[PDB]
Amino acid sequence: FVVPDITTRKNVGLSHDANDFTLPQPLDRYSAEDHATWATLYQRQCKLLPGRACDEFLEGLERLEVDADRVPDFNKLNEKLMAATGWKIVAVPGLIPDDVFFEHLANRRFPVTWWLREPPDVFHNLFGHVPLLINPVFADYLEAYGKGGVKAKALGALPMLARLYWYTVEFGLINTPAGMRIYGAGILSSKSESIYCLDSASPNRVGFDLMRIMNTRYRIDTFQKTYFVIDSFKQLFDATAPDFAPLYLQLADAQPWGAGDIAPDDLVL
Ligand SMILES: [Co+2]
Repeated sequence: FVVPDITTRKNVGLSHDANDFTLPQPLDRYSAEDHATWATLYQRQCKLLPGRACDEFLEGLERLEVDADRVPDFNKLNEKLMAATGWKIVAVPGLIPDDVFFEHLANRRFPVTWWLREPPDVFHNLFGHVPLLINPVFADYLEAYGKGGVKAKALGALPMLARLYWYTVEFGLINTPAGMRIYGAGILSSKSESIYCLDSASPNRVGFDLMRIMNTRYRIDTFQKTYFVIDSFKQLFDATAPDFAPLYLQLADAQPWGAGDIAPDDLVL
C-alpha cells in the first residue's frame, strides 16, 4: 500500500505559489501537540549542544529570540533577522525545486518548511539553519551560494553545488582553539549525530577543500562518514570567489569520491 506522506498530509487545504513556492505561515494549523513537540525538541537540543555547537549558533538563538515554548512566528523572527543582516525567512510546503531554492538564497530569503514532525521540518529548518543567518559572513556565503544557481543549472552542475551545501551548511564542522565545533544544521537539530560527529573515532574529519567536496558523494539515510572542517566562516565565503564553471567541467569527467573515502590530498584531522 501507498499512503500519503507527511508533506502531503500537512498541506491539505493549503496552497503555494506555482513559481516561488511560498505561502503565508499557517499559524492556525499548529496544535497544542505541535507547540509541545517544539518545546521538547528545543529543550533536548539546548541541553546537548553546549560545548558542541559553535558559539555563534547558540548566540543566534538568543539574539533572534527563537521561542523555546512554541513554534516561532516567522514574521516576529524576521524583525530581528532583517535588522541584523537584511535576511528573512519565508514559509514553504516542504522540499522545493532547486532553481526556486537558489533564487531565494540569492535574494536573502531562507525557505523554511512550515510544518512540524509528529512526536526537514520547521524544527530542522528554523532551529538548525536560521541562527547562523545573523552572522554577516555566513549570511554572505549563503547569498553567494544562491547566486551561483543560475550558472550551475545552465551547466547541469546543480548536484555539484548540492554537495558543497550538504558538506557545509548541512553537515559542516568548524575547528576552534577550544576544540572542534558544529555549524551544520543537520547535525545541530539531530538527537545523536551531534555526539557521533565530535566524539566518535569512526568518521573522517577532513580540512575543507572546495574541489574535493564538489567531487564527493553523500548519503541521506545515515550519519555522515566524512565531515569537512573549516577554520572560519570567512573560508566558506572566500571559496565562492572564483569562477566555478571550469571547476564543474573538470568534475563532470571525474569519478566522485565515495562518502567514506579519504582522498590522497586530504588534510586529515
Ligand atoms: Co537542512
